[PDB]
Amino acid sequence: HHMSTPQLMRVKKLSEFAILPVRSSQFAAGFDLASAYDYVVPARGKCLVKTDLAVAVPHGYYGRVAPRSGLAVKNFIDVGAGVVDSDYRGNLGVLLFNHGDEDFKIARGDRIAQFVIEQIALPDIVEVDDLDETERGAGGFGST
Ligand SMILES: O=c1ccn([C@H]2C[C@H](O)[C@@H](CO)O2)c(=O)[nH]1
Ligand SMILES: [Mg+2]
Ligand SMILES: [Mg+2]
Repeated sequence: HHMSTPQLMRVKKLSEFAILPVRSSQFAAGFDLASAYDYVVPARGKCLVKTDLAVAVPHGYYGRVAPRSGLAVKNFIDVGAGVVDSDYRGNLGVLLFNHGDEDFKIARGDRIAQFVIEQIALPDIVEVDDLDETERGAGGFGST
């Protein structure tokens, strides 16, 4: 019965190591996500980081795991995967890619990504015989 809304999102800690998501500025797009454990993201490699949080993203939205800009510029860290469905009730994981040539060390509590509650539509699909014509048309992949 009790469901998240755009104004109030429900979060459950799955262990004593989880840190609640928190926005770092007044109008920050995302909630900072902290690692629940120590990890090493190998050079040119990847690592799935557990937050030990379960989140109920409000219906009409999804949660996008997104990169922190400092770790991207300084450490060549990117976020893979990243689509968290509003019906997902498992452990929120952050998939990190390390494109650099040095390992990237993560300690428990380090903020290693952010979580953006992005508004979406979930339309029904109708197969049609023709689509409306536009100026763009089939122009894609570097037309403009
Ligand atoms: O970065 C990601 C991508 C996916 N998932 C989970 C939630 C999502 O609903 C499910 C299937 O993509 O896996 C995560 O925890 N993190
Ligand atoms: Mg990308
Ligand atoms: Mg899927």
